[PDB]
Amino acid sequence: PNRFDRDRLFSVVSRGVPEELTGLLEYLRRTSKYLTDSAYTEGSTGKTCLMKAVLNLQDGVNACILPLLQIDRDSGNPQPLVNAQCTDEFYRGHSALHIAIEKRSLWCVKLLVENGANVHIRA
Repeated sequence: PNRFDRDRLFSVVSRGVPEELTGLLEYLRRTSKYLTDSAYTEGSTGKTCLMKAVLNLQDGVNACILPLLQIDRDSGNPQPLVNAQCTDEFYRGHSALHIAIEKRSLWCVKLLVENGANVHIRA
């Protein structure tokens, strides 16, 4: 259960179950590797865990988002996983807050802005 990778975490945040998020703390604190690193993001576009979480929402709920935010800012880079956007030429600049606005969900917009989110982000 200690072994962690992109596919497991993406599936977990897709389902939307917070009970499976336990364990990331120890793995990240033992590898001293931030989730914002290119390793945990898709190499082609640059999609991160939040984008995967928001693109699939069950009648406007995703309970994994908030715990993901705490495990973000508890140990993160000076721009913790909320100021990071896509890197491909086609979706360059596109951040998670743009997804939140596009999905017409004000709750996740509040969650993203209340934990720090650049409201400019020129896509």
